[PDB]
Amino acid sequence: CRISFGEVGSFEAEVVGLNWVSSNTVQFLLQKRPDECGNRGVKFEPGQFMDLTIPGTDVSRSYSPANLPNPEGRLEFLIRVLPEGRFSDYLRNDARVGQVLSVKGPLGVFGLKERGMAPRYFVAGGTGLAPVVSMVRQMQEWTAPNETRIYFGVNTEPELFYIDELKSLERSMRNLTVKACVWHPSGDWEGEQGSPIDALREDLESSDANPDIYLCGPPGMIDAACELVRSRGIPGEQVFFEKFLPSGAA
Ligand SMILES: Cc1cc2c(cc1C)N(C[C@H](O)[C@H](O)[C@H](O)COP(=O)(O)OP(=O)(O)OC[C@H]1O[C@@H](n3cnc4c(N)ncnc43)[C@H](O)[C@@H]1O)c1[nH]c(=O)[nH]c(=O)c1N2
Repeated sequence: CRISFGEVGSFEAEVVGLNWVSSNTVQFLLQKRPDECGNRGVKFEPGQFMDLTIPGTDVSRSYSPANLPNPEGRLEFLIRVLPEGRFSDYLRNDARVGQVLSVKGPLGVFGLKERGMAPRYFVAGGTGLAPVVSMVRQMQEWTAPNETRIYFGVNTEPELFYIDELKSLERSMRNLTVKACVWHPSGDWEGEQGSPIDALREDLESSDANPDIYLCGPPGMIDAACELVRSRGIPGEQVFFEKFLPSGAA
């Protein structure tokens, strides 16, 4: 018998998916038990989030997964993997489609909180915004048909994408605003638009980000964005920041 002595809030997922959507990005779909397979019953949650190890080891980390508004069970994560790295090699050498991985983390992902009807900006750094984009659409389809602003950024871009996806959101409706990050990096960029988040610093000084500010990505957008706010003055009420994946956030 395997090890078992204290497991409250864990689920079982069968590795069947695991497709490479981008150069250093992959969408893993696991379904093997009630939670993210067939008995979890989804309906669009605040970016569901848990804690799991590649093969269940115990030295990985927590990742906010997303299924979609549908009572079934399908978790899809956007992990930034780098060929020859440390997780991408182990992902294909220990996370193939012939195994079982249990996810443990009856928790949520706090980063973007809409006040109902107000211009809010959510800047996600990277592709791990999968949960971000999921929760984003939920607000618009919920009762947030107002001005919903979203900030998307990463590296050079040739390795990333989803620009048209959010762009369509802006083209769709609800006073949407899409931010164009990246300048000329390559996948190691702390921030968004070429610069030390200086642009956002001025935005506070101007007007368009304060009431509700959502930050998703590296801890930098948290350190710098939080600094500009305290340095300038831009007093916010529904402002929130989250630390996910490497560089890509303010
Ligand atoms: C609530 C919450 C929510 C999340 C997360 C945590 C928490 C608490 N995380 C973090 C989570 O731990 C996640 O699984 C890891 O940070 C992913 O790192 P790997 O272990 O996959 O590293 P991995 O070993 O794969 O390391 C990736 C490496 O790839 C290289 N690289 C990155 N981008 C590149 C590019 N464009 N071009 C070339 N090389 C590049 C870099 O050198 C980088 O260090 C996350 N993580 C995540 O990725 N997405 C998410 O959505 C979330 N969400």
